[PDB]
Amino acid sequence: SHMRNIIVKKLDVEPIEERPTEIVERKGLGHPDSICDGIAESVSRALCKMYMEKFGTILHHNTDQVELVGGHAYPKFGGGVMVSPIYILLSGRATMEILDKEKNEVIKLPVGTTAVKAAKEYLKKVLRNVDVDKDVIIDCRIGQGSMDAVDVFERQKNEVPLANDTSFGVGYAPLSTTERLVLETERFLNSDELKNEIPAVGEDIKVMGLREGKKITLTIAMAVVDRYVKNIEEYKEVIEKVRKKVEDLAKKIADGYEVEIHINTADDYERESVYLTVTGTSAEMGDDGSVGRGNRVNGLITPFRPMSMEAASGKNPVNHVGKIYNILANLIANDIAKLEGVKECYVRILSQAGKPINEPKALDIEIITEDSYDIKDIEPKAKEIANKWLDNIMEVQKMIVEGKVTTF
Amino acid sequence: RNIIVKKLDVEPIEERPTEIVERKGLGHPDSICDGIAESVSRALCKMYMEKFGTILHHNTDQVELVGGHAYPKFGGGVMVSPIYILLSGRATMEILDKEKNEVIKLPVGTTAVKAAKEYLKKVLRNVDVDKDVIIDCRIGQGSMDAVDVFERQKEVPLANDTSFGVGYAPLSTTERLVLETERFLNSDELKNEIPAVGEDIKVMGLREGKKITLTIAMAVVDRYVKNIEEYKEVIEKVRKKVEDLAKKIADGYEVEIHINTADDYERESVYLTVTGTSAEMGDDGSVGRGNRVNGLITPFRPMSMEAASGKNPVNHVGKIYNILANLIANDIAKLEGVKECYVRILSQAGKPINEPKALDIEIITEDSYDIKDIEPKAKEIANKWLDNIMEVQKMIVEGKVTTF
Ligand SMILES: COc1cc(C[S@@+](CC[C@@H](N)C(=O)O)C[C@H]2O[C@@H](n3cnc4c(N)ncnc43)[C@H](O)[C@@H]2O)c([N+](=O)[O-])cc1OC
Ligand SMILES: [Mg+2]
Ligand SMILES: [Mg+2]
Ligand SMILES: [Mg+2]
Repeated sequence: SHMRNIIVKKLDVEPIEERPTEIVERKGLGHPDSICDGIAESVSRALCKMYMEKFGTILHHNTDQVELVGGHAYPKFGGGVMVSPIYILLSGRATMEILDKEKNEVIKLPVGTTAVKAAKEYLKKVLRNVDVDKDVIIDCRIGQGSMDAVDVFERQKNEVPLANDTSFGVGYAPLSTTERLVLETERFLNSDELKNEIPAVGEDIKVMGLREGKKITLTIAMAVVDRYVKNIEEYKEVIEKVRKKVEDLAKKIADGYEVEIHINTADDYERESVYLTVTGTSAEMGDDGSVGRGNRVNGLITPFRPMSMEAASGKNPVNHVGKIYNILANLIANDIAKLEGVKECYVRILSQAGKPINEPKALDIEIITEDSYDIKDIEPKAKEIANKWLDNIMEVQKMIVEGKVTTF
Repeated sequence: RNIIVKKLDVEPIEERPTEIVERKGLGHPDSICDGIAESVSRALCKMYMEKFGTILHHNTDQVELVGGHAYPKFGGGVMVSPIYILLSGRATMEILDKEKNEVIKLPVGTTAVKAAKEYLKKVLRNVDVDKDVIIDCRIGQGSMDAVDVFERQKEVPLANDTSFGVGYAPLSTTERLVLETERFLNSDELKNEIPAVGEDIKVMGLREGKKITLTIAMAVVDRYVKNIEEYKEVIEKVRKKVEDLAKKIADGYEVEIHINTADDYERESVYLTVTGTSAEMGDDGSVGRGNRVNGLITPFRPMSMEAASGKNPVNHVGKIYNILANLIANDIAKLEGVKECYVRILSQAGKPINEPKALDIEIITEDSYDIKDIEPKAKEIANKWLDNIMEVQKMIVEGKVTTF
């Protein structure tokens, strides 16, 4: 068969849980930076579908550039005022026109309209209390490039792309208790099920987890929607209702740790200086956002784990090696961590320029073994998983386009 | 104070088999955005100080660069579509005179737009700011809640948010090579000698064992190269200079230097620019996409995702703690017995900036040294810095530290 550049090594260090400290952050769906990542990736997905429908392949584009300018608002118990809309600028580049010299024809594609529509539909989905007709302006300066039909023909072969570069991706698994608690706290508080029970909870949620030994302090920033709280008393009730939900979640998935929960810690209840919003996001006035300043593709910010600085959101899922490798590294690590005997796993991938993207210069697998396991019994299974995913790298591309994996 | 010191027993970065490090130089679009953002904050600080004797709330850590278009040509090309730059962020836009019962507007927008143009003029020798660039401004008023926290103790300020900064020391050989290569090639002395060198220089260092491969993407300014031959001569002249640098600071390593590797001499298709930045080529930028405050991008080191550039130097811990962690790590690495030091600092929103929720220190010890002998010394350093935390603000305002 085929031999790739895969390295497996035993990593003989303390695993993450046994280290004394951990810090983990997540910017939730309605956080201005996360809004920008989500729009960036939504626009790419929409363009991919546009290209697939017309040509049966995906053409060059990158929409990993989105700027969110905070609006103007005046929150008030019982329902505040949205004064000036949130301004969002879409940027990047996308293939717009195909020049066919053989036929005497030009094909033009709906790049700008597709982008603006995709952005608006994304905001509609995730921001329950934002009226996208009146509360948002979506502007577009996405570059519109041209391309020869003959190069479209080549792309329609849908062969495995060549790496154009020496690029790097890194991932790991499993998530620690603290990581899982931070991730699932945000996910739960932004789930439809919680919203329906406590509509006052906005989507701009930020969760910080500090572990000291076996004590996890969770600090939650949570935008409250002011039409659902008539006074400071009802605001407090919302905080305490959430505090209890999060307590129950901590019992469910971090049993055995001491968990301490703090919510909206900059509040001053008595002065009524609290985290009230009209729309459920501080994008309405308090804060601004842009792409690549938040969660990594695993959904977390983790200064005790290796992190890539590349912004995956909005990059071409068909040719951008960095995006594909950071996602792939995460997927491979996740499967290797499910193997019997693996306590902890790191996967690093480095491309070989001029070579197919599933023929990397190096793919390094670091494994912390459980007690009484031999790295050499695990290695064959681990290499098989890595080779499985590399064989199916085009499947990964498809998963990105269909939104089956996360970019933030 | 919540200071925590731990021994860290892992392989030191220099001894690991592989290292990858990157620096986005001054004229790279992402770095243009970081530097503009910080320029705007510095100018607003000065304006607020002039009018009120104090810095008012702002955070202009938002700048979006939309690439323009150009037509490079040997001996000098021309710009075709202007680079569009949007200044954004929060700022104190107005003051309420409760006596007159009138709103008074502050010159935020004029100050911001001028600061941005002056910064661009500083870093891009060959840009024409009247023709090649559009600078727009949509900075807006921040929420009153954040303004109150800002004012409550702006003696020792309260932390604006719950965030963390990170820093480490010392730099590895590969990190220093990458950092100093960019700094040298964008030094005034070098560009005076080789004016064909544009400021958009991206340097990536890949170490494998004792081999360091340096990949450089360097914009060449087309008014200073009359033909393809002169272009080649610039490449080889820069190459020689970097070789000499690598002999100085990477002694004992095999260093390969690769410059502008996508060049196609057969088709005369090379990295030529009119302005010295890829921003003219449709490439985009925004803030916090690039270097950390130590000037580097390092996936083999801890990083904070906070973007220091443009954040206010009074109470934004995303700026202050990233600088502070670097200062602390640097001093601890000086200690005999410390091989590597990692510092992570976490705030709690509303608490004084010199009362972090956690100030976390990890130390890889030199062989045979006891962390027990080191711990007290490390703690003292961290406490000394927390005692002197207003020096951070002062160093930042005086322009004595970098934010990227
Ligand atoms: C942590 O405290 C507070 C923290 C913040 C920080 S937000 C950004 C700071 C910056 N854009 C600024 O100009 O102030 C950044 C993020 O913090 C969250 N946030 C916004 N308002 C908040 C609030 N009232 N309380 C807690 N978190 C909030 C939200 O997720 C935002 O994206 C604010 N604030 O700027 O109005 C204001 C607070 O209030 C003192
Ligand atoms: Mg942000
Ligand atoms: Mg970039
Ligand atoms: Mg931050």
